[PDB]
Amino acid sequence: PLKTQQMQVGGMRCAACASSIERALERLKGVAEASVTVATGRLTVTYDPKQVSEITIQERIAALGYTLAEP
Repeated sequence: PLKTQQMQVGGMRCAACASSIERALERLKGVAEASVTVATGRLTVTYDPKQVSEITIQERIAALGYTLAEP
């Protein structure tokens, strides 16, 4: 099984910087779909909640210079 999830992200907005997050998508294990919004600065991702977790989007935001919020 695999399901959608969406999050706020500190500092991805207003620039092409979202491409440093979304280019890596197609290299990850445990995903199938995702979509940035630069206008507002948010993200949606589809992943397998048993092969992976929010950890398949957390490190890819935290090491890229930003912070994840999934409340």
